[PDB]
Amino acid sequence: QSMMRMMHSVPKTMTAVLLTGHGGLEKLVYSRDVPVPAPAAGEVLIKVTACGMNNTDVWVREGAYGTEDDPSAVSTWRRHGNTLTFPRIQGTDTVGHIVAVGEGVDRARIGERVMVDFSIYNRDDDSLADIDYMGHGRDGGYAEYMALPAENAHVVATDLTDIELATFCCAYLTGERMLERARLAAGETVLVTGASGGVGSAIIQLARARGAVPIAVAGPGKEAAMLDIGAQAVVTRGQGDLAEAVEAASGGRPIDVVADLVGGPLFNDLLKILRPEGRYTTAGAIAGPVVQLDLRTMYLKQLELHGSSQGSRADFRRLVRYIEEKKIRPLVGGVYPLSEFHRAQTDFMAKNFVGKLVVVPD
Amino acid sequence: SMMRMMHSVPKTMTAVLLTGHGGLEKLVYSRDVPVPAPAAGEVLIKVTACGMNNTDVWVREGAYGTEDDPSAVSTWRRHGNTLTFPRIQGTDTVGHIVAVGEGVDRARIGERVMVDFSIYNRDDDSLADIDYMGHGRDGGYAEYMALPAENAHVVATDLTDIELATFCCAYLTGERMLERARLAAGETVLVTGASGGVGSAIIQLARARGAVPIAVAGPGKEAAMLDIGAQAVVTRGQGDLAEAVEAASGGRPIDVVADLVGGPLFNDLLKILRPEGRYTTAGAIAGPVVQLDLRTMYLKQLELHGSSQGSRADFRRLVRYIEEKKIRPLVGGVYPLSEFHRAQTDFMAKNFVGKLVVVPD
Ligand SMILES: [Cl-]
Ligand SMILES: [Cl-]
Repeated sequence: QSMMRMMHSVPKTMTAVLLTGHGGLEKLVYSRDVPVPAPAAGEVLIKVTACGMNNTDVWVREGAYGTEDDPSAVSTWRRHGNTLTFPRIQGTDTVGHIVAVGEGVDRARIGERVMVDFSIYNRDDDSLADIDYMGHGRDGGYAEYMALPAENAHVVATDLTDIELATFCCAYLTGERMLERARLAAGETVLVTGASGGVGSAIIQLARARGAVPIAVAGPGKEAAMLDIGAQAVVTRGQGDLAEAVEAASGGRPIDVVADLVGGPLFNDLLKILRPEGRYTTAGAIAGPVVQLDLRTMYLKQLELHGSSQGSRADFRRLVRYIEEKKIRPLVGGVYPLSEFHRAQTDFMAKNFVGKLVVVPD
Repeated sequence: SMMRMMHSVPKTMTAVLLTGHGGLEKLVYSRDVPVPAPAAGEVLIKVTACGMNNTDVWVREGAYGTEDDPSAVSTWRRHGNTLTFPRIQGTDTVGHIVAVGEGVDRARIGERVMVDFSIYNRDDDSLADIDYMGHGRDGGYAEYMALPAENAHVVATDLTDIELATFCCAYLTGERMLERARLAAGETVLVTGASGGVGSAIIQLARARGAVPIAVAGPGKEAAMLDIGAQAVVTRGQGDLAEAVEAASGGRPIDVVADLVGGPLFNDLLKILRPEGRYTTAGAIAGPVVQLDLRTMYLKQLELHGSSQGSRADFRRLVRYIEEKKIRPLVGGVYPLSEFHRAQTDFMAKNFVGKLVVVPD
């Protein structure tokens, strides 16, 4: 109810799931007396109400990004500026309520429901060369409270639940950038692999949002779900030749863009399917990331391959705008209490669900 | 005199024939090849020079492979085989119009022309259905060649016939690479296989456009690279490349990599490229099949572009570059058509700089 009580209900210690080093789930410790951060100059402090799970959670913990010299070495994604320090609270897709504010900040902001932009840009221009993110370079949302810069706490003009709002920021920002890098236009066709996953699903929605035609490549039993989120046609990964199946599901239209989230043994086939002068784009490869590329296929077909992470401020604004105009919708695949993080991430890794899993403090 | 000229054009000629896929025994020097009659909209030229390109060798070998098998025997056009044997190869053709076909001005006879090897196959500027002369159609390794009239360009230059046979395939390819990588004035390009055709072309073309080229080349080729406009030269076989390039540039970042080598250099090239950088290729002489770490591409926000040949607009610009003397010919050797096996043996070993030229006789 009251704003004053809220301001003074903020405890000195809190509950949080801590990442304590690289390795397996046992490296994630549920702790009961972690210092509540104090908002520095230009920061707010939010009471976390929801936080959405992403692949980067898992890969950062495993150290599964490899290095340029050794693709199987353990490393965080930030290969050249390691800002990961242990213990670290992970969690990128944070929603909460501002309960405290730091030095330069308007005290009128207290009480606001905010969606966190997880991005640390590290530049004033629109370059993505030095990016980092909350949950990697700085503590994230798998805790009861989180500090973050005021500019990053967005008030969204929407009637959605805190949980619903927590589904968007990492995967949909990443989705948008991919679609922007590939220059996907109204009326074009995008083939989306890993379509039932975080980014996959988002791209299907974001494709629709900009007037494009998505065709999902989905696991067995996930077809009807892909249709539900706006896919034009679905191709089941299991059986058949992919190229034939894509041909039939497309009804003949050539594939302008491939959005790949799987990679691995699928990669070469996607380059085969892609129309000449077509564009390939990726921000993750779950199957995975080291592929055999026949340069000749790339240049005889006049192809572009694009790799992309996260997104720009303008991309984020557009995402906020999409949420507000309801051009995309939240996909809640399940909800887990913070106290049951191990169960949450096990379920997360299995991927026997659609859309996104959300972690709530308790 | 005028009548004499209508009938003085021989009915047979000599030409090097590609008879099938294989080694050099597939190139038969033949003295009795029918001289093509020019069809509607065509000219017939007396070839005086023709430049050598990697495609000659690769089409001969069928070393393009297939989508399903990277090492199957295959010509470059994997989805429309217009290569029929015997074929006369040779892309970079210069000559003199001796005859004109059905809808074409008689006045053109006597003109000195540079052949545009491109078969566009579309009205628009899409390269999706391209072919070339010397592959889809007979090329310039012959005394005479027929071609569409509009692909026969009178260039406004005092350049020698041999000099002019330096440009069209490698420089069109290079232009497109730069176009596809969006290389802007002030930006730095790292060019590998820099002493070869496309390599050298890109060095010149980057300067033509205000960019700063850094050459990666063979041992003892530093001086030749500087002479054709390279800012700095890195010598390929002496130390870590990233460190060498580091030292070679001002420490300044690499915006674009133009790669014609691939193979063992590929992953290294991706390391060196600045985040948000652009990689562009049209051939990989040291190995076209490479292991790519998608993580490197996506964490670094990279683009990779594959490109081949170029557009009509790209070609017009090339002519302009030649006329305005913004680029110059790099003749590395001239060879007679009768000694083709020697010419290609030299061509394949790359112990030269610039382009190799085959003159009939
Ligand atoms: Cl990955
Ligand atoms: Cl190649």
